[PDB]
Amino acid sequence: QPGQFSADEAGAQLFAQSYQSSAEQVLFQSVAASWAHDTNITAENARRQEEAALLSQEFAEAWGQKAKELYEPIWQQFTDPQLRRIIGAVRTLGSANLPLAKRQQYNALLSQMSRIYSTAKVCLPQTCWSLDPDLTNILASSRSYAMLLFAWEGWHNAAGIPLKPLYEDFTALSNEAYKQDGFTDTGAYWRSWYNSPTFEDDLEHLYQQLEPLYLNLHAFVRRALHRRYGDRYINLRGPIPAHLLGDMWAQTWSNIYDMVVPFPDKPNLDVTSTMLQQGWQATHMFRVAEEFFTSLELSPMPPEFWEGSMLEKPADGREVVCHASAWDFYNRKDFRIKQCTRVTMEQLVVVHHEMGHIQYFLQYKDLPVSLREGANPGFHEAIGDVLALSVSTPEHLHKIGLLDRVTNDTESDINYLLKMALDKIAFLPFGYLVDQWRWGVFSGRTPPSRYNFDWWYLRTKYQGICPPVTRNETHFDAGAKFHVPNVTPYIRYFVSFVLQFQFHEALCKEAGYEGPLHQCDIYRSTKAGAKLRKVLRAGSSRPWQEVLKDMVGLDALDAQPLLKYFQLVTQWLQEQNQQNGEVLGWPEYQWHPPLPDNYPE
Ligand SMILES: *[C@@H]1O[C@H](CO)[C@@H](O[C@@H]2O[C@H](CO)[C@@H](O)[C@H](O)[C@H]2NC(C)=O)[C@H](O)[C@H]1NC(C)=O
Ligand SMILES: *[C@@H]1O[C@H](CO[C@@H]2O[C@@H](C)[C@@H](O)[C@@H](O)[C@@H]2O)[C@@H](O)[C@H](O)[C@H]1NC(C)=O
Ligand SMILES: [Ca+2]
Ligand SMILES: [Cl-]
Ligand SMILES: [Zn+2]
Repeated sequence: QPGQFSADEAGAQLFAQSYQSSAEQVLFQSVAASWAHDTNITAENARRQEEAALLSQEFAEAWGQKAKELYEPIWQQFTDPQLRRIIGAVRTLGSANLPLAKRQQYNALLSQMSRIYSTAKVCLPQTCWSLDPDLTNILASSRSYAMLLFAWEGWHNAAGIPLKPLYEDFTALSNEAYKQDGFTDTGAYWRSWYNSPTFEDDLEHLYQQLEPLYLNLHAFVRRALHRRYGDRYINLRGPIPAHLLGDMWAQTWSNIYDMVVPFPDKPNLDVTSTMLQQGWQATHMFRVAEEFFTSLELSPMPPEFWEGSMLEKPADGREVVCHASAWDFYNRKDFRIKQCTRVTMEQLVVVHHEMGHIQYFLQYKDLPVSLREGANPGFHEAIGDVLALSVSTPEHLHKIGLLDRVTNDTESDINYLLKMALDKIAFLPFGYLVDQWRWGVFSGRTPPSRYNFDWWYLRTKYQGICPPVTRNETHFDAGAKFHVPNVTPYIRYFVSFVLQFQFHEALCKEAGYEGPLHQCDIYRSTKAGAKLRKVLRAGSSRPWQEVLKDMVGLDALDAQPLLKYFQLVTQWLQEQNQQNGEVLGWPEYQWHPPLPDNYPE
């Protein structure tokens, strides 16, 4: 239960300490119980994950209503701006304002929407495929239009449809809750984490500068799809069917790199085989990564990291979650990683990314728990990726003894950037739109009667894609993407994509590097590390604009560092598109591809 504190700013400082102190114990339980589950999926452990979660709601309610009984009408016009937000957070009760039975209704909807997603199956005319790895693989590897069309249509129908009636009731209750906290809708509350009165306009001006890069990549890749699939399925002036980009959601188009290779005569960069020959196992891949940070004079992994982490899939027939993730137990003691690591090149990069999340934790663990977060929701993924921007370059792989010779031809530099663009450039329109759709549902502009209409309106407006089958309003294609039924903000991922290349430009300049930006490697740069150490140890204890300015010199998001990065492959794509007489964009916006002859037979 909460304590007894005064109703002024000087006593608020006391209400924080006791609150921050008790939050450790409660926060630690919620992370410890999820760990005992995600590394050992048993029903009994899943039931402990819920008890620890409900125990957190009780803590946030009790300490939130207390905060609201004391300082509610006098915390806004406060002295210390750090306290202005700490108590501002505590007073926000979200679902605790709802009546008791609805609070139950709110949670049950979260529980059912997540489960409905994980257990959605695509059964055949016979056995049934699942999202991971069955359907994911098909969408990446298969090159039969009719096949890809079956996985795409089957999954969206399976996952989307049953989620719509639940999502409506969730939106209705999510908004009732956060209005009692002073917000027009949940969206306004989400968007308030960035403290930017012109946030949505700043995001549109960002993408307006980025759109030329995607329209070029769009046409270039659309021509590649025209050769493989023909004219009956690829309109050179219309949208691209949404199942021919190697990804279920077209987020990234990296699994169709074998179709768009600028120069296939040059060898693909893949040091995976070399790693196996030198005897690298998972544990060594992390020791290598740990050394990347210590070269920057950053913190090494503490003993608890090695003791507790899960660096390999367990051998004792334990059901685990294999997706790589980094865990902060909010006790300044236990930091771990759970990853079914595999001795591959991509995994080596992933291990550095996930270790960035750790280095972040370690650097700000001396702050109050409320400030053990990134500067804004889009920082963690920006720190993990900016590191991977150095570790993925052949320059670095050569220095850690994984690439004997470093080629210098520009043709190979175009293949590297193109492979990058299929991840960093193709995702921008998607990371931008996902929350735009939710912002519309939360505000009301997108009532349940127009879930799929506004969904595909955005998908066609930004990604330049279209459904390969006809869709009406019984379908809820927005729910077929994990982050929707699981209620996970998405605009942060569009932000980190912009942020990282800002972090990269700065860290490379600080390291003294000169030359093509994509060939930069901050490895063994102690001046680059000190710059990171400033950002990482700040957490959220300062405005993210300040931190970014101290690090990058600019107090806002700027897409120019990203454009400068892809400067070479951008010009090369404009030349290819003009030699082909391409039409950037999709003027024939009403176009949809016909069904394959006698489908799905
Ligand atoms: C995975 O979770 C299960 C619980 O669902 C663990 O099984 C328990 O383990 C403790 C520790 O030895 C025993 O005292 C309990 O009797 C076990 N309960 C059941 C129902 O078997 C299991 O140990 C966990 N995995 C690992 C590797 O410890
Ligand atoms: C909505 O769609 C349902 C599924 O049928 C598929 O979509 C329609 C639009 C056609 O393209 C059809 O060839 C597809 O197989 C229909 O069963 C339903 O009647 C449609 N209309 C509604 C729900 O009002
Ligand atoms: Ca991801
Ligand atoms: Cl966010
Ligand atoms: Zn990450």
